[PDB]
Amino acid sequence: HNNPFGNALIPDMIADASIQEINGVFYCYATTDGYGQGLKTSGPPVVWKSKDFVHWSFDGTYFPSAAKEKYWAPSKAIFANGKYYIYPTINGYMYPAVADKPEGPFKLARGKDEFYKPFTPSTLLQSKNPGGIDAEIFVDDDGQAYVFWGRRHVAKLNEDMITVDSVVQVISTPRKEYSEGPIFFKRKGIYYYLYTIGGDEKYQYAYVMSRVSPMGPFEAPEQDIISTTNYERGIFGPGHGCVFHPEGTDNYYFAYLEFGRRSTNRQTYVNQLKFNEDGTIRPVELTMDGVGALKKVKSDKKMKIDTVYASSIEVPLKIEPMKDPTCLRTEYFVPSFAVDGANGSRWMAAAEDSINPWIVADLGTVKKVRRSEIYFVRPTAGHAYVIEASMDGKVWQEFAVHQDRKMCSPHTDVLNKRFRYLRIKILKGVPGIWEWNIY
Amino acid sequence: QHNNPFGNALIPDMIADASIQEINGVFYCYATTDGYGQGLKTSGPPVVWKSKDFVHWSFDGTYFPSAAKEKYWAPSKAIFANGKYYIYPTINGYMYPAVADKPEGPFKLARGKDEFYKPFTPSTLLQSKNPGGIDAEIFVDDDGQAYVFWGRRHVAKLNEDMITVDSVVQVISTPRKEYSEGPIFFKRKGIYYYLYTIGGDEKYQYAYVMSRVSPMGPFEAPEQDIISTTNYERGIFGPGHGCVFHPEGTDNYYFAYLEFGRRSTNRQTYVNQLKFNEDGTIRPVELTMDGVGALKKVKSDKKMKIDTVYASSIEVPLKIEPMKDPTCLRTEYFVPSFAVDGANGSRWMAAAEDSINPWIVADLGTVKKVRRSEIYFVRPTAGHAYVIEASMDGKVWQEFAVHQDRKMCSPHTDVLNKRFRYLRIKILKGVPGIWEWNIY
Amino acid sequence: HNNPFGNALIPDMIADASIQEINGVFYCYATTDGYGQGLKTSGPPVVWKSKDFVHWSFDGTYFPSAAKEKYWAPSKAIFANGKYYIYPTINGYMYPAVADKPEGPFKLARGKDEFYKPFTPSTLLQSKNPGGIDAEIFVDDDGQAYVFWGRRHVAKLNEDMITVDSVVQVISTPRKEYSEGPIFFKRKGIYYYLYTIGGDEKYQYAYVMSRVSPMGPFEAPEQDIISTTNYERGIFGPGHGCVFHPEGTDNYYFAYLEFGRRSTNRQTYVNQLKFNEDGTIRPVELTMDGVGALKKVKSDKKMKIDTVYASSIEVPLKIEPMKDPTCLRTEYFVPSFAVDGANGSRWMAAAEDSINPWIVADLGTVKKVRRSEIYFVRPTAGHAYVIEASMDGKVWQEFAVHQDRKMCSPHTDVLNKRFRYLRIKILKGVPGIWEWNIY
Ligand SMILES: [Ca+2]
Ligand SMILES: [Ca+2]
Ligand SMILES: [Ca+2]
Ligand SMILES: [Ca+2]
Ligand SMILES: [Ca+2]
Ligand SMILES: [Ca+2]
Repeated sequence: HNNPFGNALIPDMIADASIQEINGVFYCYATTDGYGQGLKTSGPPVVWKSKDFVHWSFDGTYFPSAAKEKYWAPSKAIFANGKYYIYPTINGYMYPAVADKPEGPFKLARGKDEFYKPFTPSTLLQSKNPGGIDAEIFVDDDGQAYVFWGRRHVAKLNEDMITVDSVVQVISTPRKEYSEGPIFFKRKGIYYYLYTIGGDEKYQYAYVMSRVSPMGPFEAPEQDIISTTNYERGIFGPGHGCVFHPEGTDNYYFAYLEFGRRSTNRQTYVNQLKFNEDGTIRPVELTMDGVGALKKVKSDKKMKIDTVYASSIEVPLKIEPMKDPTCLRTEYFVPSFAVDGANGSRWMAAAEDSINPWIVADLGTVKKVRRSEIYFVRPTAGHAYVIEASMDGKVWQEFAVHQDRKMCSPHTDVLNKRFRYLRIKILKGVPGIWEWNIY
Repeated sequence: QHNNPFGNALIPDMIADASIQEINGVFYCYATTDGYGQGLKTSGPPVVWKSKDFVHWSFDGTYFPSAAKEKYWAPSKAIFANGKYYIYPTINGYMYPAVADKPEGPFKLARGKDEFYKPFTPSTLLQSKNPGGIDAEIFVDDDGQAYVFWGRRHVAKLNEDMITVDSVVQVISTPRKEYSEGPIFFKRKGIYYYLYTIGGDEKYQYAYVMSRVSPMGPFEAPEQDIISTTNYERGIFGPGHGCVFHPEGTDNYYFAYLEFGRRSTNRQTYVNQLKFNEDGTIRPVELTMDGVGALKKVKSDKKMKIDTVYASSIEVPLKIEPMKDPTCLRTEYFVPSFAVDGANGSRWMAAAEDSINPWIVADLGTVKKVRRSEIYFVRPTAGHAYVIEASMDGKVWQEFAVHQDRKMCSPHTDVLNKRFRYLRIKILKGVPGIWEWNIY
Repeated sequence: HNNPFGNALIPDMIADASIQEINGVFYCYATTDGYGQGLKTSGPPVVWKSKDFVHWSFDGTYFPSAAKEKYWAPSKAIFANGKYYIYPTINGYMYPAVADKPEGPFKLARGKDEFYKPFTPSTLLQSKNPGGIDAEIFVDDDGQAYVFWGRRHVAKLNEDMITVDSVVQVISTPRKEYSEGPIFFKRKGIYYYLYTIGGDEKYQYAYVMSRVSPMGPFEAPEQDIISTTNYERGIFGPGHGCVFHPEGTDNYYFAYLEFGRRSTNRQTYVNQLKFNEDGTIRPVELTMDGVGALKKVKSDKKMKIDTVYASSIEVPLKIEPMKDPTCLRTEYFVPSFAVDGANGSRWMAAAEDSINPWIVADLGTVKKVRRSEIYFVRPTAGHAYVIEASMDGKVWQEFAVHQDRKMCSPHTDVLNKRFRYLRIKILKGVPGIWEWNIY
């Protein structure tokens, strides 16, 4: 029954999210988590898209040359010079990348389109020491671009979108710890600089404000902490994310990663960000409920599932804390979590059930089904599966067999037939499902 | 005291057909501007009044440059879609779609060249051979489907571009059959509400029907279907074309309506609460001219107590002629104390013969520190030129400010920050009268 | 399921289309292709009509004097002096023609209504050398008419709609090579001049804009190419066509020919044309799907056809490229292409089967069919056929005989008889069918 991870924005483990609206579609560029080796690897660069902010999907990678590298904290995609630029941190270093559209294909914008370790001459910074992470771009009303990065750095960025200015400043803040994940935006003539403090469960965002310029001078309000652990709601370490508003509106949203399952097993959540009359930010009221649909659109209504059952259920995961001894959560893996409408809950088969684990949705009666959409666990590594239908629960007809490990989510099967039961057998990939919708 | 039969109107001007809404934490009022003296042959220009608290309102200029000297009626609410704001006013008798980046404009025609000529431009909202119709009202349903409602019970879907009306036009069925205009449409707790006017002048009423199916029906009429009507006892005549709104994030609904006023196009707009019974039926509105006070807590300055006022002249009382109700028999007075009473329904007016530096003087009890003055003139959209002066004794006048050019705004604000006992305004151009004069 | 020519607008090979709405009915005036001798001949002058933009028809010719001439690239029909004027290129030269209605009959608007080679004194241009092709007419808000033609030429046109101004200008564009197929329109005070460059698969439309007058001065934006080959979608050489918008709407559409089966074997397609806030045109997103119905009209539902078969099937056509070696397609001619709802696909009988070629529709069982509408291949050359009906497909009964060619499309036969099998035997005309609908 109990789900401590609520309704995450995306049915995957993602962190460091950059969310924006481009041509009336929402885009979410993020670090893909869940790859099982802490900070030593990541998932590949993928972009999730949504017309409504509720139904999200991705197909393949947007950055072919970077597809096998460790990939962190992409910026927003920035439209300039007829192109889109993005600034991820690849094998620990920042690079400029460019494409004709936000879906890619992106290529390195400086030097050759290849990677080797520790870094190449293609790095964003061209100083002798080119270190730094977590680029954030701002283009001001006068057309001047700026790049912000980790440890409170900022510099002007040239109109070519790849040459950082030689004058680098460090922004003064009243909170002093190691900082990463800068967020910057301008609203009604006030510039806002948001910066992380702490890590793991102690992750917080604080901010400062300027009416002068994106490089300061800045001022700190009394109430300078925007996100922090909320014990009563069970929301821990609300860190590296972004601020966005849909195009043309004054409706601001704060997206944040959460501690999750520890280490790189984070999910991302969104809440409203509100301002006082004096222009100060109201500390965010954090929840795991999301903000619902941000555009009114038509969608097919999903079928009620009467019951679900599975070949096996993984044993509950008791998540060990890192820095907060009171952060004590347990994740269950029951079949009903595949169909509960919450992106923070998942069914997982038992690790020993490694030969065609399966799950059945019973619709209760025979019904006309249009299609199935399956959001598998670790979707960026791909899944091969079989989908079968039955009239009685015993006799099964194969509707479709997918032997390839297609890197996408959701996996959609068009059915248009009457049946009562639907079964998924997983052939390859991680045997779990975040969400399974039948229409 | 002298009697003020027009109480406390929402706005310090003559406005009708109001569309009031909260957008990004601020209230906006788009309306027909009345008080131009030629009945329905002309109107004032397109202006939008704004307020942070629903009590203090202001405007500056027009929001629709191309239409600023056209006859401008009955704008819709400003509708957010496709990253933009759309508005659908009735310009020289005909509906047009207009678009802007913010609710302040500048708005432009959404189709065709941004310009007007009579009787209509190819830019009209309707595109049938006869594109006649007035009083547009827009609804966007939870699924994104947009609809346009207009006079005589018309409704059609609107495309995602928000400017193309669908070829399928329906006529809403209602139990009251007479000429109707000023549609209001909204959805609350799964119920669709279609409110429509009946009558005109003092006989203006709102009636309504409801649906639980769709914005195009089918509709059901309740027994108690008249929601606004003349209240003889309170002296409130012909509560017609207005709107319904609720502040964002609340279930507090309000009904705004025009009132017969001084006859013809000399109407003002009033606001009262709108309430529902548990079954979703609308409770007939309890009309007052008292208003609903502040709908948001904002910081503002307290006003100075004025001790006496007097002027160069006072216009003779107006004995208002009824139109359709021979019992609607009112008189408006024009005394100087009406400039500072805190009611938007009352005004000082100089006599017709006093057209050369008419003036009014406020007398604070003693010498005090005076931060600023805010003047709401009569017919504010035609612009005013004035001189403000201050004095210690009522005899010798230091000039604080001089505005030889008409500025089309309201209020006119002048920072002094001096000590003074008396203030005086001399009016150089514009209608020589004042709804409200606030001194802080 | 393999039709590389998609859903063409018209069930015929047409190019250089001029499309418009007059009094609530859509008109398509075009070059008729598919006559088998390259640019040496064309089909005759025909106007296709449609009330919904989906079901199209013509009957005979609209321009009797020109009916046997080489006929290219008619302009739109322009309403002026209480009449309709059109400006086609006939045996290689432009001529003004005039009619009382858009259906014709049209006749030459100057001099004698007759033709001889190389040109007559009735030509649009009245200089000693009246050469020039591809007329496009614009009438501005002030009532001034202009004629645009090939190689970037433009002049004022007098209110008589036949006398071209002596002052002829050549429009300055950044791309300098051979151009034809001009398209001109005004939208919100901005003038748009679109012109072709290249040819065959290398056909592209480029453009310039003016805020001053139909004759300039003109400015080119950076993104000045608005149609070009889309290899991934298989759309090659999107050239000579038109822009139109239905009466009273801000919905602009771009119609274009494409390379098709090489040489004069082209079809026409339509997509939405969209604009940016700054007035620039967004490069057209080319597809072969069409834009569906642009008007609501009542029409009868087509009956499902259970199976189709024929006397023969032409061997697949392996289309050789012209200028682009990557343009590599194959056309099939299977019987199901006759009934698939796609104007880009057709059944064709084998060449050898020239005596009694036939095609059967098998409706699943016996049913009362109201009527048959047949869109033959090369309809402008005319068809003669018989239509039979059967219960079992062994013994047949004739339900209509048409011994004479008629030059129209579709060929309708009203039937109202119950049967399972409908058979068409083609007596004269090209033995092939783009579409065959039963109601
Ligand atoms: Ca970031
Ligand atoms: Ca779930
Ligand atoms: Ca209205
Ligand atoms: Ca007053
Ligand atoms: Ca042409
Ligand atoms: Ca076909």
